[PDB]
Amino acid sequence: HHHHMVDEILKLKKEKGYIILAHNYQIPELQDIADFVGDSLQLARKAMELSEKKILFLGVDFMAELVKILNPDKKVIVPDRSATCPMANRLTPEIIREYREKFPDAPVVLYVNSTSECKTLADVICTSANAVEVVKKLDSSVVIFGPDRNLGEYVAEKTGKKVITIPENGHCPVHQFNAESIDAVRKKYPDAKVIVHPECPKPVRDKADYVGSTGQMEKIPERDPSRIFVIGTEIGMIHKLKKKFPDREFVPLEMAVCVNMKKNTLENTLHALQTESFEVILPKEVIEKAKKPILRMFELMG
Ligand SMILES: O=C(O)c1cccnc1C(=O)O
Ligand code: SF4
Ligand SMILES: [Cl-]
Repeated sequence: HHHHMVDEILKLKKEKGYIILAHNYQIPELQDIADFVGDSLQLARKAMELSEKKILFLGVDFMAELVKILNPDKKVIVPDRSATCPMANRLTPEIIREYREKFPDAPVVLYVNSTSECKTLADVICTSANAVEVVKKLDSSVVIFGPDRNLGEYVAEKTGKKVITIPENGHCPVHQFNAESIDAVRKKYPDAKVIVHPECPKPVRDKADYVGSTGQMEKIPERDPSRIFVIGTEIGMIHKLKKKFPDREFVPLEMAVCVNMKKNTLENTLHALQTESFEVILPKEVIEKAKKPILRMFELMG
């Protein structure tokens, strides 16, 4: 059944010239059939290097749209067109326009987990991995930041700059661990290092040894020799990590599952390659507009 499905997927992939890009939060079966697994930007950038012009993207809509923005002349298909980010969808163009009005000297820094429509209105895009570098390099000492309040406050702490978060209480449900969980693993594994996402609430960040994006997580065992790592993010990272460091132990801080990331399965992936749908299409003017704050991001980096 799974061999059945996987064999067919690996068959139709080669036969129809698709590259498969999976996000770190995908079920391990989909990570294993992917050509590259990574975070949002890493996958879009990799896609820019490829000679192939057909991409099957395994993640959520905004990420597939990011791939499309940076790779306009490539066919990008997703297996579940409803896979989306509810946090991102809470920030609106009306809210952006309201805050630019109130704070005209504050650049609009937009987190990558944001709608493409929102990107068109942003001054610069950022990721969890570069948000600190990006905001530090902007001239202004005050920024408008969205849609994640936690990442925004983390950026404030690290840059010393004033960070106006939008919308009200923008948060990712997957990363709302409680600090008690850290207290518990510390007693259970006294020599374990705890790594948590910057999207986590402040108490959780303050009690961890490391705060990092998924991409940063993947690099910490290259320099930290510890046997055991407690990982405070979506469960799919545990599989990525174990694969890259089979010599260490990776313990989820808690079971945390993104419902939308899990909408992608072997079955609907197979259907995607069969039908060559669903294609990610954006208006050309949306692409042209959203590219500006993304290119601005590359420039500051680098
Ligand atoms: O940019 C991403 O892919 C991303 C999206 C949501 C949460 N975390 C990450 C990460 O890389 O750590
Ligand atoms: S894991 Fe969080 S930040 Fe990523 S798509 Fe799901 S709700 Fe959004
Ligand atoms: Cl292209």
